[PDB]
Amino acid sequence: DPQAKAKLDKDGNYPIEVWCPDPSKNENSRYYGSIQTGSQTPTVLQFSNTLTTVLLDENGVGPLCKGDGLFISCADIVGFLFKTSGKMALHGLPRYFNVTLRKRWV
Amino acid sequence: KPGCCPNVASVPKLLVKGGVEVLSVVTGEDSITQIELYLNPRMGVNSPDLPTTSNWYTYTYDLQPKGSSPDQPIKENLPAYSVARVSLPMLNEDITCDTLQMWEAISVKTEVVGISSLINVHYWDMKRVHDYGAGIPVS
Amino acid sequence: PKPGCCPNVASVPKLLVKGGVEVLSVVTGEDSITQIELYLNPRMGVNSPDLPTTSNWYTYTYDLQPKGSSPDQPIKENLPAYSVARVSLPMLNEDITCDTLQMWEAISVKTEVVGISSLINVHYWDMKRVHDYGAGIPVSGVNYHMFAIGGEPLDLQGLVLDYQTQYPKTTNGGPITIETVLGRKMTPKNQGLDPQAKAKLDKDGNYPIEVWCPDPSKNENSRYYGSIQTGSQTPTVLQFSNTLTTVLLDENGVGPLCKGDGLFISCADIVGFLFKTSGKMALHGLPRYFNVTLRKRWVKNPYPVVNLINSLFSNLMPKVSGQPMEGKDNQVEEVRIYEGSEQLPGDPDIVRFLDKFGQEKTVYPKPS
Amino acid sequence: KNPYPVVNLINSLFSNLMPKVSGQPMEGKDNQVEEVRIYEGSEQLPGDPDIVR
Amino acid sequence: FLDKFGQEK
Repeated sequence: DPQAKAKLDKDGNYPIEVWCPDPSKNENSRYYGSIQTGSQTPTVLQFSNTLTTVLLDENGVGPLCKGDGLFISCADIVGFLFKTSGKMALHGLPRYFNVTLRKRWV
Repeated sequence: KPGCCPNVASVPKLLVKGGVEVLSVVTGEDSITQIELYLNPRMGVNSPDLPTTSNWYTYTYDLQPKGSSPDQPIKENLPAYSVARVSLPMLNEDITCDTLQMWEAISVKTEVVGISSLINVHYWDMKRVHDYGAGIPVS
Repeated sequence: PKPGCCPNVASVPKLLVKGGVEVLSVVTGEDSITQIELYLNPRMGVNSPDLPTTSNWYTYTYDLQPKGSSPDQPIKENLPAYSVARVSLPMLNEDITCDTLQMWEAISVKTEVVGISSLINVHYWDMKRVHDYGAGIPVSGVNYHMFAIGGEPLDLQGLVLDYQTQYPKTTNGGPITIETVLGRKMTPKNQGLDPQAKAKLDKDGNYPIEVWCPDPSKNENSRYYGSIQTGSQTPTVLQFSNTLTTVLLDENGVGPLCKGDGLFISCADIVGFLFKTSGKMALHGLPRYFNVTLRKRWVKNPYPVVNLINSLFSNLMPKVSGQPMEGKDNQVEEVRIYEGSEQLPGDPDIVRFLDKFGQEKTVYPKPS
Repeated sequence: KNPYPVVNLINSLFSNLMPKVSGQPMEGKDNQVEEVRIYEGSEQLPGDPDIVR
Repeated sequence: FLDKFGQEK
């Protein structure tokens, strides 16, 4: 719907099941996402500490902190774990973020 | 002197390490300011404080599709995001100038901590794959 | 020696020694290149093969099952572990008059998993059949490999999957956990990460994968690569070759510095479940091969040695158990300092102090 | 002339600066390190990089 | 080898 556009304020009160980021609005912010689903499908994660990711656009800017607050946000639901009672529940892993800032004239 | 001494390469030097109370610091015109932030996912159980129901942390309660219209999921039953806002110092003291100063991020070096933790094939009620076998891992 | 009457070849770096471990002592020039090759047997719950009866399984856990009732407790030989090996390095010369020392640095790590052809043993004498009256289901499902080269050992943090379960505490060299390294009984806050649960790793067959993961907060001198792919009977594809050389420099341009002249290698590997006819299954690892390459690099010593060496001796610097002169209950009351001489101030009760920026500022007496 | 540099020598005492782990044996008898090469200088190409001496 | 110095008593 073109008239259903919220923002991201509360910590654990915006469900991922009913929200998905709006690409026409978030012109200043950047976001990288993925999805893989299925019942007994495997998950695969590669991880390192030298996978330095640039954030520069096609014109050479970044996420300029309007209001001097770096909004950072994620959710990293990684899999179901099963139970011998037949019950299922999903488990998530926390994430490490290493943001590099720089002074730039405006 | 550059006569008799081995020459070494130049790297951007440290000035300040430490915790959160030292963000409020002034520097020169240049900075490669790094922030090592983390956040754990507030989904289902948003805080480990209340004792009698924080048996699970970073989990949901058991997802069951209901079978009767309509459904009504619990607050515990559905996942969510996790937002955070690090605070940053003010840059320009006199904002009457023609050229304001403003902070911009350029690099993120993300990684999933606890990634090797999820291979817990032994658990106290994990669902077995077959008879007398080990339970399946997180998938 | 005539160049026009004899062919010429390319220029290749000259071999100087090829041999065992005891040839790191060779005095080399200012610009050498050192290649050293390692291998690490994985400690998959069974740490040593010399044991008389329990060495029937080497690099295998002992047929793990879910318990069925809270709380669970595994055996010492149930959980797998990492594998560390501090390889030795020689001591290298310095230059005190310019305050520079040289020290080792890794540049390129070549790696491969040896024994990778031992996976396809589908005629194993206890392996269960995938179809009835047929062949065996090969090693598959969960694989996990994570190596780490570096000048310091890794920094790794507590990330248990269920805080309620209890682990066998160290009665003699046992596998230590969060509750051993902190001492107090573990909270549910360490279900997710917790910055008061850091640890370094010193014991190879004792730190379990199941609760401990290499945390990238404090690992500026250690690089590590890792991959998970988990499931019941999922395929596991791992390529291996003789020509993939991982360059390991930084954004700044220099690699890991072997501080203390030790190169702390770190390794772990799990490649599959082998299934048994009774239904019991077990984690099985593989040993890795390393070919880390070293080069001598000059640095600058950040610690002034004359400021450091006095703090060490009891006779040159005596420590005394007096009355508290710093902290909350300081009995030293007021200290001035005088530098130079300006003209006479307004009253000797005036007080100055340096600001945050670093310039002098006569503070103004406010009523109180 | 002294055998050892005084700079790197004192750094071995401070345990925050010089760590020491047990690990697996990389020295002595029956260790798990196979081949160590030393490359210094440059010359013409040998017949193979596996010269037996 | 720099680890062989420490035998302190």
